[PDB]
Amino acid sequence: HKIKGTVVLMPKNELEVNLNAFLGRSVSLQLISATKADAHGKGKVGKDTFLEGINTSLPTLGAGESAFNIHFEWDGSMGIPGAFYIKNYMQVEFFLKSLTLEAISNQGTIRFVCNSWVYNTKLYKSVRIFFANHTYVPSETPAPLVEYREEELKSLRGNGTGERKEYDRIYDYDVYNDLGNPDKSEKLARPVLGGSSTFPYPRRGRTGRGPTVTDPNTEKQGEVFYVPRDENLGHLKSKDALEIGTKSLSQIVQPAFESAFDLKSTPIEFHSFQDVHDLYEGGIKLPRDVISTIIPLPVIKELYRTDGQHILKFPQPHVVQVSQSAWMTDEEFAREMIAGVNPCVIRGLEEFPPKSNLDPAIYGDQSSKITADSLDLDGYTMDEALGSRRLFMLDYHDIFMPYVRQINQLNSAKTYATRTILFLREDGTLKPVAIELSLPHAVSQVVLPAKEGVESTIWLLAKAYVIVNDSCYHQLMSHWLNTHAAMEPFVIATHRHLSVLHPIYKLLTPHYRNNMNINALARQSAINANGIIETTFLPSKYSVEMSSAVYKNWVFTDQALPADLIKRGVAIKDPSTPHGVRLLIEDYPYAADGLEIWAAIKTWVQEYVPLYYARDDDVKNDSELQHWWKEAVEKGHGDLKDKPWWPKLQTLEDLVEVCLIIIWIASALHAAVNFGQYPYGGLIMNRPTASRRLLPEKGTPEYEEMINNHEKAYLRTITSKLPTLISLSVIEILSTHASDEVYLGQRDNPHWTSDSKALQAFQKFGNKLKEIEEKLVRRNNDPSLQGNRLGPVQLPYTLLYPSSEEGLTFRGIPNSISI
Ligand SMILES: [Fe+2]
Repeated sequence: HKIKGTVVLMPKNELEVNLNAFLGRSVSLQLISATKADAHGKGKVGKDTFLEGINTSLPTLGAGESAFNIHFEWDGSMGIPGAFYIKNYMQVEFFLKSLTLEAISNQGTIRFVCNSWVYNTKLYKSVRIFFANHTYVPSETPAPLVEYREEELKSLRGNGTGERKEYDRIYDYDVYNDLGNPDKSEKLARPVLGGSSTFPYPRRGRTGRGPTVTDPNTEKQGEVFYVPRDENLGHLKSKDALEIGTKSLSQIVQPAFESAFDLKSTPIEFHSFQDVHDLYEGGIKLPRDVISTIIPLPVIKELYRTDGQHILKFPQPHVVQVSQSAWMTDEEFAREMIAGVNPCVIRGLEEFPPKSNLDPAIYGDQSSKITADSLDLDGYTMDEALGSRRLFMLDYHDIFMPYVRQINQLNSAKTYATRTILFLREDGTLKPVAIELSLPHAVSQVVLPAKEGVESTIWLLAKAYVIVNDSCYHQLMSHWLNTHAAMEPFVIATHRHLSVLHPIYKLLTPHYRNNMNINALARQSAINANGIIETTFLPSKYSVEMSSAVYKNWVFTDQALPADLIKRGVAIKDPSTPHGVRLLIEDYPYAADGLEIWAAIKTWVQEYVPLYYARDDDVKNDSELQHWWKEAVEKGHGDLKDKPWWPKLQTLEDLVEVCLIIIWIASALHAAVNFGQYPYGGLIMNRPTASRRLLPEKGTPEYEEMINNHEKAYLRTITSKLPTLISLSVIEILSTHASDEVYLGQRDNPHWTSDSKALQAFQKFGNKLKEIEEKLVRRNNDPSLQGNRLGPVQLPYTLLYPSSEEGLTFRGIPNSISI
């Protein structure tokens, strides 16, 4: 009557940044029957059973893993197991991977996929339970397991109170009231984001540290920002703990840099473009103290080459590897709006001039001052250019104008609100033809392209002001708001309301990996008062607040790629085409490749969903799914809960489109806007983060400097040297793939379900991605597409290749928002 099992676990030390202790009575497992119930309808529980011996002759073991044999005594009254309890009596937690049971049931083997930290049993209010890898919608749960299933969800929700501890597995919501630190200084006070019409915002994971003394609305600071324990990913190699790098950069490296500048040991400013290129050629000389702080730190020490004493050297950014000056071309400036770090803002223009929606009673006349007759449209008239759908724009006027006055009152910030007009040439590339620089009470200056004279320098500076607008929008809205922040409410709701058993849990959760973790470190170090963003980007203390203003207009159903392209007027609906949209910029790289990835994900979801839902009524009647979606909208994105565009989740089609959008955001959208940051932005001149002065007026020294030394004029206008060093370091981290990444088309365990049809559908998805990759390779070797896919910088657009090796690769689509 003995069942042979094998436990697989990793001791804590293998995942941090003696095996015989596990034997004896150190760790007990108890089996739980799925087929035989006690008087109260609950699956019968087996006796405490302890680990018996170390299994060294197991071939499939991975790095840092160890397998223990175990033998349960399980007689005929006990039925067939479908779960188990585990109790750790050791003082130290360990990471459990799996339990395998041999020669039991009509399937011969029973597998339990666990992947969880198991802390001392005294620390938990209820015993840890794990389920076999059989998928069940709620109405199909074996009756003896129904109460276990519901109780485990109750456990994951908690009661909405208390300070969360490192071993809690409690998923709940709170507002972004943790970024300000008013108890340290009223200068570090920040508005609460979320829970009001003034500052709407997605919710984040609740931590419960308690209010500050100066502001009962704001959460007290802490040394560790809690995430539910299994979201706090360990790593076999310390260099893969990229998420901790931003914390070390803020707390340790930044102060060290500042000390070297306060000491005036290095020059405070760049003086020529060569001073910037030196950062990746010969490097920068720093004091020994500052070098000796860097080289021992995990993650940080990988970001730089050093001799260990004085010289620090950054890697050469892709954007310059082929040509050092090509970034300055009008061609590259336009091309990066469809193939760069932020490819998803450019709009079609259907009327001219562009109009503002700003209330004139406050902002006065905001209508564009660009005149059609001033534009060189390669011989076209405006009527023809509009009629052929060749006129586009990048328009940061209405978004920035409400903030320009506040920003320009800062000591070292000056910005314009910008509009850029772009013309689609007959060779299929974009030509910038005007930039409008606006200030509030509006004052507008139109700047036209010029290659000679002082006017050419003014045009170069005008482009820098545009890219400062675009860099702040990319980081805070395209990247931080649309991916990281928008996703976290769905992570929370999934764990609160979908069992580990649920088919949609298994479909979705791989795409949540590390999301909560990186976000919690980001709230602590990246978007906090006086943190990395506020110090390196233009809007300073207004940065995160601006993203709340944009969230007012966020529409979940406009995050689907075809809907986004139509809403921005860069595509039209066309049922004759393979994807149902025709691109008005034919070669648009981000969009063309993205549509291929979108379609592959759609095929996967539309195949998986019908395996578990036959008809619309099956979706309606899934109580876990209905509670999941209700809470995700009404709590997680609760400030938008009354908008009419939320899907209702009443149909197979509804469920499909919800899962498809979530997977798209977490994988390919995030990848496209994240992994190009250092490749394009590692040259600060190409992607400035801040501007520090307005255009010089005629007759001043600054204007004469502009005539005689355009490089100095440029560098005086953009990000200063010290914030440049900090910013380059952060985007190098963010642009790096860890070696334990899980990419789109892959999963961390081959046994996540017993359902062979689901596994076959998943294999088909992976094979499709490989086929797509070969298609994208061919696109990048097609000479007729080199204008937009490579450009003057000769950089092939690989950000939507699905696969990648580790490192700073400018390719690869992770499953999730993992960095
Ligand atoms: Fe990211």
